Amino acid sequence: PYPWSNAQLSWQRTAFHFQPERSWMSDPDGPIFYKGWYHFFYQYNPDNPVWGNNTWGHTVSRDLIHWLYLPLALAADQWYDMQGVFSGSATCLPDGRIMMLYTGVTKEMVEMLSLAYPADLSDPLLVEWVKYPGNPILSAPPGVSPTEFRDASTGWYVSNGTWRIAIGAKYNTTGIAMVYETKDFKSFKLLEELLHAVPDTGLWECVDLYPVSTTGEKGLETSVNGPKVKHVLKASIDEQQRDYYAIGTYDLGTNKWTPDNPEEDVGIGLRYDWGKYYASKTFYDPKKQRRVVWAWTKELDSEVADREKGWANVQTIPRTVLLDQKTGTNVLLWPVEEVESLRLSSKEFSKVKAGAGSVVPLDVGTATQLDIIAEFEIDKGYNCTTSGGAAERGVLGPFGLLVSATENLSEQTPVYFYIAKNFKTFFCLDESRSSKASDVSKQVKGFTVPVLDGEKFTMRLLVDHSIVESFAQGGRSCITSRVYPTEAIYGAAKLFLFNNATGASITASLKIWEMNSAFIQPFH
Ligand SMILES: *[C@@H]1O[C@H](CO)[C@@H](O[C@@H]2O[C@H](CO)[C@@H](O[C@@H]3O[C@H](CO)[C@@H](O)[C@H](O)[C@@H]3O)[C@H](O)[C@H]2NC(C)=O)[C@H](O[C@@H]2O[C@@H](C)[C@@H](O)[C@@H](O)[C@@H]2O)[C@H]1NC(C)=O
Ligand SMILES: *[C@@H]1O[C@H](CO)[C@@H](O[C@@H]2O[C@H](CO)[C@@H](O[C@@H]3O[C@H](CO)[C@@H](O)[C@H](O)[C@@H]3O)[C@H](O)[C@H]2NC(C)=O)[C@H](O)[C@H]1NC(C)=O
Ligand SMILES: *[C@@H]1O[C@H](CO)[C@@H](O[C@@H]2O[C@H](CO)[C@@H](O)[C@H](O)[C@H]2NC(C)=O)[C@H](O[C@@H]2O[C@@H](C)[C@@H](O)[C@@H](O)[C@@H]2O)[C@H]1NC(C)=O
Ligand SMILES: *[C@@H]1O[C@H](CO)[C@@H](O)[C@H](O[C@@H]2O[C@@H](C)[C@@H](O)[C@@H](O)[C@@H]2O)[C@H]1NC(C)=O
Repeated sequence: PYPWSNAQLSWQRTAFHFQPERSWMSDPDGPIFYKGWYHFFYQYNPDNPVWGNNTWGHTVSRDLIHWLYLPLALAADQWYDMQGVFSGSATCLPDGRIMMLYTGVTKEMVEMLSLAYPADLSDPLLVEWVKYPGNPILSAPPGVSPTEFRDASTGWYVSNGTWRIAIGAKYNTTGIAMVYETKDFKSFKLLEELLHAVPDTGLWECVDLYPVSTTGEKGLETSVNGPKVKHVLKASIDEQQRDYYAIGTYDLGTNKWTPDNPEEDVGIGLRYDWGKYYASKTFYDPKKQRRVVWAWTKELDSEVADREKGWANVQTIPRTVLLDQKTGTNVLLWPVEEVESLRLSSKEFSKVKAGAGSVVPLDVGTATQLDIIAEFEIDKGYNCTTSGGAAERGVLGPFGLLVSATENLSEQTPVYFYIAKNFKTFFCLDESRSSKASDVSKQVKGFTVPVLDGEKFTMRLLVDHSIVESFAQGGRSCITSRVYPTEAIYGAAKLFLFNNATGASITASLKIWEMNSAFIQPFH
């Protein structure tokens, strides 16, 4: 174990990502927009920076960036939720009501669905929450374990007052999504037809089903269906602690979701993010007509270090979700536009040359709170995970940026493109030399990314102390990770352009913004 100093640990706290004042935070819960405020709830341990004693924290903002702490929303305080309050989804009804479904756990570890709602709908801040006196409302059916019956989705409307929700589970090694019908969100009936199932995935947690447009650049309200509408089906794959999605079609008549590509079905195809990114939940934003995705990123250091610093885990910056209309076969994820309100000043680097085996310093001053947009051109089998990262030199890769780096590269975090031979483009993030400390993650993360005719290779990086978020080709591929440098901290952190290819030189242009604090604080 590394002997972390107070100064090394203090630096790890983020400037502009959501995290509570102290302690453990994890899964997103019941995100909504209501009466001028974006609302976010989250799993929270009041006692220690480890998983447990599960309650719901609550925060609000005008803009998805400038968060304000509110009082705890739900506590573990009844027999049916004494071992924790978990994974909630809100359904907002036409009459103005907000119905919050959650999973409560008993002393025996038995999981059951329960209902909560606001004490006062006239309160824009929704400070106080009440539990339905008829709780608990739903226990596991005969085919599903009562200790693994969790995570109701946001509802979608059918007809004649009937709504549907999804609950993920498994049968043996096959992941499944069950559907229940309700008219009041107090009593539920299980449908005979599953929404969908995929063999050899294991348990599906946190199932999400939502419409996306094939024509516009707006998100769609959750109950929208029709001819120019496709549906994303998403599941958190428990055995992998990773989130997978697929694009398909949902039929209200049959209650079946069918994949456009069975080879890329839920759990065996595309991910929202190829890094550390879990329990994602979307909601519809009526203010700017967007669909927004929340997800948490666990610490990648030791539990010993977490207990010493007194906190664990952060949320990514929320992202929009749209269908990629250029390909038709993936989604695009991109940080919400309000993140740009943090941009202080910019510096531009135009047509910088990097020959084979070169490293080029980029003088930006402090390099710990940044938004970076870069484009690369090559002047006139492989797998990120099993590769040697930036050290594995090929004819047409690797090339990209070094973030969280020292002057002499004693520590560095490469984010790069690698073109392999029909050519494939890989986009990867290399943790192998991110820190001199031995008890942190040292993996290479990534995947292929589609690069279309005439397109430059493009990446955007958000750098914020111990979290880095990366985006290729406008969000066709994303990679999120955590870094814990021992030396590349405060003024000692630097930024570089690099090209470790053997048979290509590159030309790059960059624009880099220093980023302000989000000033996350208590509501007054
Ligand atoms: C690129 O290389 C990586 C590393 O080898 C591949 O990921 C690995 O895939 C294995 C399956 O081929 C996984 O094995 C499983 O291990 C767990 C226990 O850890 C078992 O419970 C389970 O039954 C499997 O045996 C392995 O976990 C996984 N390693 C990592 C670090 O993720 C990768 O394969 C691709 O990703 C994985 C996650 C699966 O989705 C595969 O279907 C998929 O091919 C390689 N990529 C490619 C394109 O081949
Ligand atoms: C560009 O590619 C070269 C060639 O692979 C990289 O240099 C190589 O860097 C690796 C990793 O630092 C060296 O491997 C060794 O790893 C062990 C740990 O297992 C360590 O104890 C050694 O001290 C050493 O670091 C390797 O020797 C070195 N190879 C050569 C020929 O110099 C280079 O780092 C890459 N550039 C960038 C910016 O990443
Ligand atoms: C999960 O795996 C179990 C073990 O293979 C399945 O039970 C087996 O089902 C066979 C018929 O498909 C039957 O010959 C075996 O005797 C039986 N084995 C045991 C130990 O029960 C199970 O299949 C479900 O449960 C059985 C009893 C039948 O009702 C099937 O129709 C069910 O599918 C597997 N579960 C699923 C959902 O596939
Ligand atoms: C949840 O709260 C309870 C009661 O307040 C605490 O006892 C738990 O603390 C942990 O468990 C006890 C028995 C002891 O081992 C202590 O060292 C632990 O911190 C607390 N649990 C968690 C996971 O924070």
